[PDB]
Amino acid sequence: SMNFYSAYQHGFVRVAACTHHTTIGDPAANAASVLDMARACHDDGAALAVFPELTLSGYSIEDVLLQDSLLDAVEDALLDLVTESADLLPVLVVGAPLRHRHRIYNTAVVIHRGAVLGVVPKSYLPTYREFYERRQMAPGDGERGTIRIGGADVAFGTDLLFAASDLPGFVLHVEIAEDMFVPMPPSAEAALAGATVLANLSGSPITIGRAEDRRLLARSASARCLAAYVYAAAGEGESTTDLAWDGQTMIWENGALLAESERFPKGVRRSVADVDTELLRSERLRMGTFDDNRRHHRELTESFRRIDFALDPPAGDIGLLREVERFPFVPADPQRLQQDCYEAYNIQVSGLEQRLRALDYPKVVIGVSGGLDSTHALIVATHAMDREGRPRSDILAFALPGFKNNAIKLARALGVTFSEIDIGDTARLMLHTIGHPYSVGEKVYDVTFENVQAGLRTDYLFRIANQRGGIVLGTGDLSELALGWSTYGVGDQMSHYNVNAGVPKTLIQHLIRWVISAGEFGEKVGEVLQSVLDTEITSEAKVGPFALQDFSLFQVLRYGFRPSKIAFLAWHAWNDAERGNWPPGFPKSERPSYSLAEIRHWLQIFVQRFYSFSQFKRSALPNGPKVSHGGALSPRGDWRAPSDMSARIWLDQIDREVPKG
Amino acid sequence: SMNFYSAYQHGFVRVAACTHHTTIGDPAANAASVLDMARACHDDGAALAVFPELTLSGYSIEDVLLQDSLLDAVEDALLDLVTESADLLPVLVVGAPLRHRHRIYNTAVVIHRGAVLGVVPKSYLPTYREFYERRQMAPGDGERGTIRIGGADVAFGTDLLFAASDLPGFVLHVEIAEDMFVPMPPSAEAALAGATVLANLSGSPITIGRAEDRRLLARSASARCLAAYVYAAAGEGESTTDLAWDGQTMIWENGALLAESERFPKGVRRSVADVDTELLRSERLRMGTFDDNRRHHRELTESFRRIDFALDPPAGDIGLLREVERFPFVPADPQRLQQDCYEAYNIQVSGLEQRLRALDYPKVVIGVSGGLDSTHALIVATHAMDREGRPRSDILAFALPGFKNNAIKLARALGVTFSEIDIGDTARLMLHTIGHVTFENVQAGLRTDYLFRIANQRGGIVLGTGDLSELALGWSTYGVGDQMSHYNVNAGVPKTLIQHLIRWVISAGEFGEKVGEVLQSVLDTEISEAKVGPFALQDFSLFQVLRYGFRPSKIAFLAWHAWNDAERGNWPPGFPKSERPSYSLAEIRHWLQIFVQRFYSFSQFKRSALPNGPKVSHGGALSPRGDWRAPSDMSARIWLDQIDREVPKG
Amino acid sequence: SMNFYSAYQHGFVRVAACTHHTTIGDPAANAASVLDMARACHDDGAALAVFPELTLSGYSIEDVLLQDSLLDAVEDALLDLVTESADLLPVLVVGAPLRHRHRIYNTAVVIHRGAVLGVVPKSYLPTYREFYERRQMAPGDGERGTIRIGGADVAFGTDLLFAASDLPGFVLHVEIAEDMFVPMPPSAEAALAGATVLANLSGSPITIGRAEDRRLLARSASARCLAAYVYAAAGEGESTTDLAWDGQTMIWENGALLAESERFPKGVRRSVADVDTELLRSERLRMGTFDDNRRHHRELTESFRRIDFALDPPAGDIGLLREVERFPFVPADPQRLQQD
Ligand SMILES: Nc1ncnc2c1ncn2[C@@H]1O[C@H](COP(=O)(O)OP(=O)(O)OC[C@H]2O[C@@H]([n+]3cccc(C(=O)O)c3)[C@H](O)[C@@H]2O)[C@@H](O)[C@H]1O
Ligand SMILES: Nc1ncnc2c1ncn2[C@@H]1O[C@H](COP(=O)(O)OP(=O)(O)OC[C@H]2O[C@@H]([n+]3cccc(C(=O)O)c3)[C@H](O)[C@@H]2O)[C@@H](O)[C@H]1O
Ligand SMILES: Nc1ncnc2c1ncn2[C@@H]1O[C@H](COP(=O)(O)CP(=O)(O)OP(=O)(O)O)[C@@H](O)[C@H]1O
Ligand SMILES: Nc1ncnc2c1ncn2[C@@H]1O[C@H](COP(=O)(O)CP(=O)(O)OP(=O)(O)O)[C@@H](O)[C@H]1O
Repeated sequence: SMNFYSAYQHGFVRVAACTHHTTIGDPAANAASVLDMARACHDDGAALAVFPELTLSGYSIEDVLLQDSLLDAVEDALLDLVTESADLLPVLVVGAPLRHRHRIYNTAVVIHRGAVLGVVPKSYLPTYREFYERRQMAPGDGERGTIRIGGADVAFGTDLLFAASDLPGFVLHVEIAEDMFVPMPPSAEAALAGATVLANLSGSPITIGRAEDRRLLARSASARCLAAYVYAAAGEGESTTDLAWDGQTMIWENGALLAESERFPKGVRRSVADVDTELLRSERLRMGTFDDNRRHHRELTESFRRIDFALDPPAGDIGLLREVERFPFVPADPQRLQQDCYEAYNIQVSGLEQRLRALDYPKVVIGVSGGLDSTHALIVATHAMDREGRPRSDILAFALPGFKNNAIKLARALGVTFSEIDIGDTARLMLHTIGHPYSVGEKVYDVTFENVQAGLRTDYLFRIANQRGGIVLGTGDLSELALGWSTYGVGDQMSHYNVNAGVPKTLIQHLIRWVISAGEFGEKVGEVLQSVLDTEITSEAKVGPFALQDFSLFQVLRYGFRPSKIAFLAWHAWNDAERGNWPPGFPKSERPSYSLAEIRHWLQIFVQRFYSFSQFKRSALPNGPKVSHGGALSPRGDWRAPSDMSARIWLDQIDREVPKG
Repeated sequence: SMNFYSAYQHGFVRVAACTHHTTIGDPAANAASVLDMARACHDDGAALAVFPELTLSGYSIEDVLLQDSLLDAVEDALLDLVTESADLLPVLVVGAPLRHRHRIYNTAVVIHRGAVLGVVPKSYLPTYREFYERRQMAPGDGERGTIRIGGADVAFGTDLLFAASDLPGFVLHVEIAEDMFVPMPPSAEAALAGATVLANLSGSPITIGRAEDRRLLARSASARCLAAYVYAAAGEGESTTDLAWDGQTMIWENGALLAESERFPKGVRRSVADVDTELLRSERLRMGTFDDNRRHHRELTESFRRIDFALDPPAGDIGLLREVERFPFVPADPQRLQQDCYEAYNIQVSGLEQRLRALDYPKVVIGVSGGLDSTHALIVATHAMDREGRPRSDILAFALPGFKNNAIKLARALGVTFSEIDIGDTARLMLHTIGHVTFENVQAGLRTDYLFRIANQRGGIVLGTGDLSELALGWSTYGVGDQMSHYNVNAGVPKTLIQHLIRWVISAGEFGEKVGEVLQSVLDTEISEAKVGPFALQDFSLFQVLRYGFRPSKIAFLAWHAWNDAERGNWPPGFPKSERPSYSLAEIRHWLQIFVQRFYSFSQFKRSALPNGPKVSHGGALSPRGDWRAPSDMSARIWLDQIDREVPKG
Repeated sequence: SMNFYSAYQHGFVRVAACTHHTTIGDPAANAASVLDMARACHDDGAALAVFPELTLSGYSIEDVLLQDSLLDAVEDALLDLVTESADLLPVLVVGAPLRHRHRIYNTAVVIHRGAVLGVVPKSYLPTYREFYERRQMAPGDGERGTIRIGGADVAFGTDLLFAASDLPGFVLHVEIAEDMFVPMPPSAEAALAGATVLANLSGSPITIGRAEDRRLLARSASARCLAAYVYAAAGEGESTTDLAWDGQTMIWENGALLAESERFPKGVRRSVADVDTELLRSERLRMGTFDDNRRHHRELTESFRRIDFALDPPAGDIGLLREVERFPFVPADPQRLQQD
């Protein structure tokens, strides 16, 4: 049914910030540069194209703004653009000095498919330092009503919203340069009122440090207002009588930079990006204090006039102009990954420090198997003990062989108290007592077989902890919590405190890597740790590759995206190993590509297990700290959900919407 | 420091609804009856005394209301009352027809220590059926400003609140009769504005079914408005030209009847009760939607004028005019207890029914020891399975001897699948392997270990059996132990109620005579508290904390008044007189120290990782996903210190 | 005439963001950690000392916030602080859950020289993801009037300004955590109204990426509002039942970071910096569109209640807690100089 490969059908909207070639005092020329750029935008299937402040006249022409011949030329040019726009897909937002009542206003003219939808005047006009705007032009704040343009009356003022009737995630608001720099910018009221994509036309003569100012204010705006912020500044061609221009364009989404263009270009430049309207939708649905703010400023926010237009965007495959990282929990950029690891580790450590202080420094009891999770937790434990001036011998590490050598090597190198307890006999006794086929020689490696052993490990650890005055450290990770890959209750799901509960599996390996690199525990410890990595990396058979499951988990836990949307995203991230970026630590022989067919398959498994099967294991969860901004799975925190629900609707959405391959 | 035995110092406020002797047309007489009744109220240490509609004139005198000599006499009487009040403790709320601007209003005059604090006019004046009030008197809704009374200007209107400066829990609002009968009564606005005690002066000629109307409206008002509602109607002495009068008085608190007086009495009557202002405070602190409602009507609610007075109540022991039941979770009244039991049981059962349906009808695995909790759970399980048309043999009951016979008897009688597994050897093996209290724990844990493994093996879920009182006190073996399970039908039922639920199941007689006999034996046989105190006291403290969050000294005061004397108050059914203990302050204090330490500090972590199961009691349950969100790593120092400082040692 | 070497006489005001040692559920303890830190601030000649969200109770105690004994203890502790403050120089801004009308509000109590100047309730209470604030506490937005505290009626609400009568460059406004995260934060109205130093008490359980969020919003706030922004988050001692805490403190001025403290410290930490009130004064005098914005929201901005206090700061040499670069046109940092 749905065209699976169409960005528009998954709730993206393609936006462009353009910097044209200014020809000061020559509107026909500026209009020509605009028309050519708008045609490119059309070709790219964009829905929106934002130009620089006072586009049609040039921002820097000062008193030439007041010349009748200039103002008349601007009108002529604007009407031709409007006429050409009948054949263009995107809504064009073009700057122009325009006559209304007594004066000329610094306006942005919102143009679409042959009509002017609205005209929006700058609200705050800088008249200080290099800025003289109040000399030529009038403030817009507080103007309402209509304005006459090519024999039509069209909405005029600071209170406008342009809403796409066939694309509700897309609601446009426009402001101009200085507007975003004052304590209470028009766009903040607009977002509370329903605007999701905020436009800014800017002239912005460039100086040292100013591009940082622009980024600080556009970025913070996108974040605080849970919105896209689309920004375009003037460039080559503006007068250099007292100023220079850099042509900067940028597109922001909720704090993140989607795109930006070359500063000081030779020639016109565009930023083109696919904004995820569902991402904005999801952020807002969850952050009730955003709506609370709206209600507080109800009078302000209900006064907006909503102007409708029908975008009717391209239905087909037009790619996805957006960076989709393979590991939502593991940034590919090394500066950022280093930071994330630093914070994850310190979260884990100090979380445990406080549990320890509160229990007047119990011993720490932990099962160590030489695998990734328990290795990392033993490290966390040791650091906590160190920072609290506790002897490392109060950490009681246990190997619990059933029916590798890294575990004792690590424990000996850290200098914790090591000990082995073979649970085989306890296991045989229990298997025979409940009458299981293995006790009678049959090779039935059941779920009860695997479970009796798993259970007996936790049983032992808990009893030792009662006996020796300790608490049992859990080692289960978030990806395990997500998928119900735990032995519930009497088993590895259960513990006194779980330092790993909020760390997804894809991040664990990078936390260990990080501890080695800090080099804090010395060379001997680093070598064992390194061996753990090398050994353990090279279950996954039943629940899928954790890379794919960690990807779906982030989408669901943070945004609640529907399955078809998660598949579209994962595919764009994973299907081609040569595209996008890998974090550090992925030798090229461990850089897999997944097909739609696979991504689909693992996702069916994921929704069934996450939404339905596994919640009961999460429901009775031991304490432990949240780590990732994506969320954690504590039924006391980020995820409150029924333990007895079917996942039918998610599975059915996959049947209907995701192609088989 | 605190006088522990003083109701006032524990945040009670003593209120009185009075019905005097009406002498129609004779204000001096009415004032005399009022002054005598006000003096009783004073002697009783009351803070408030509410009289009937139009007290000083008589409500029923019709056009006699418009006679100058009558209105003049009313004023003379009112002024003497005010003068006498200089020596009286309670705020007096006295009815009177009063001249203002063009007309007479139907007013209540709020009088205190020599001064008139305010004058409040009836808002809605019935003029239909037996009622002709708009013929003589003016509506007060919308009137503001002041009124001149004995040469002083005093607040006048529907927007008044009288707040005790030295007793913030006590904020009075007054309305009159009909006022509480309209879709949007003045008292509802007042409560949103801060009023905690709502007064109603009423004339209210009596007819068949009218007392029920008054109860329905006063009671629902007190509940919706999280308030005391204090009500007084006219009695003997009003004219019987076309009507009769019953003199009813009543005092309500958040839906509950605190007190009421004899209908159709010969002579004057009072209702006197201690309202718990902390209770109201607690209810409102918790129900945010109450404040939300206030904010939505902000204009309405901020317009109130708050008038201050200093009550300066008695500091000493004046007893407690309030019924404090011994078992907050177990009503002493048999009708009500039967109802609670019926509800609790059906909650447990249908909670488990849904788990089973969702898991496509797994077997139910349960450890049965022949004690109260597991017995009851097995019963619940059987019913659930019955209602879902599941064979009882899918219930796998297990005796798990360590290092009684009721258990197998019960299981055989119900016809579930019974089985014994001796865990002693598995225990010995484990104790030896770790090189061995932890003794009691190894066994407790191995039971749960086995149950879980059997459930994996035989396709079942393990039923928990831990009760709420065990959850409250941390009397569980955590994680690998009896705290852990796949679904816990008992988690929300406190121990004091368990025995009554069983008693109930016998009395319904639903499972037959043979089963009833075993169940009965479980009761007789089984009826820990060694280390954590009598569950009766701990269930008392639990309800106080979990519902109202009362401070320890306040919990001790309440528990003492309920428990210290076995002959006072009422016992629920099923307490033979040899099992009817009295506790001293010293004991109640002792167990409470244990309680706060264990509840606030030690035990939360066990509650934090709690299996699913249904909330049962209005008092609350202890799910960290529901009624109780709290830190697992907190000290209880401040509660223990509050006991040191405020509760006497004996 | 002027003491040339006195930071105060050249229009600086010394501010502190403090992270104390939380003892959940123990107000006397929290008060003790506060008093000790406030005394340090006094010794340092600070005019202002901002503590973490819900200081006196601990931010993370959830339903324990609703327990009578806890609320009573908070009151007792608050009054002792107020009494001790008679001998302290700086205005103290201390967090506390406080009873008013029907509920408890998440408040910051502005305390100075023996008196409470005002009580300020959080406006927006997060009830999503890890946040459950609306379960225990009431929203402050729109509350006005007074509140009774130790037998005095003091201003209550979101519309307060505390102005130093002898130091006009210093006009304080207080908000709380989430307040600065919404599209139209209380502090932006406050700055238009005349606030120059914006305080934020925060609990802010820490996660990956959150310190960046805090910096983005505090920094942009300081810049757009031409103001100092003084920020303090909870640290060691808050419950780690589901969350960790990092104790971050920071002081911002018009986009620039004046000071910040160690993240995840062992022990209490302070950020102490000299804010240049003349710098803020000058920025505002020149940027007329700031005042234009105020005029546009005239109704909003004139409704603020201005509460006066006399700081009477130290007249002598107390150094200058501020980085003053030798070459205003040539940044000393190489990354930044390369960019310039
Ligand atoms: N909704 C619900 N509410 C309450 N109880 C529910 C339930 N659904 C199933 N149950 C019950 O819970 C039990 C099923 O859960 P459980 O027995 O824990 O486990 P289950 O999912 O049946 O099997 C556990 C599997 O997880 C894997 N595992 C185990 C241990 C460690 C790791 C690791 O690498 O970290 C992986 C291992 O392959 C094993 O086969 C059954 O007794 C079932 O009747
Ligand atoms: N705040 C905290 N956060 C995380 N972990 C904490 C902790 N405090 C203790 N711990 C740890 O938890 C363990 C202590 O808890 P737990 O293992 O439950 O043991 P605990 O409560 O000390 O022992 C249970 C008591 O209850 C009795 N019991 C046992 C079995 C059934 C029943 C019954 O009638 O229902 C009664 C038994 O005789 C024993 O005296 C220790 O290992 C301790 O170090
Ligand atoms: N042989 C063994 N010795 C000690 N502890 C063991 C153990 N096998 C399992 N455990 C405990 O049970 C937990 C889960 O066991 P497994 O499912 O086998 C994961 P793993 O493959 O051991 O590596 P991991 O530590 O990266 O999870 C471990 O983290 C460990 O604490
Ligand atoms: N000997 C035994 N055989 C089978 N199950 C047992 C058992 N002892 C304890 N259990 C199970 O473990 C739970 C907790 O143990 P206890 O509280 O010590 C039992 P109790 O108080 O004797 O009976 P009760 O649980 O019915 O009140 C019981 O509810 C029961 O389900």
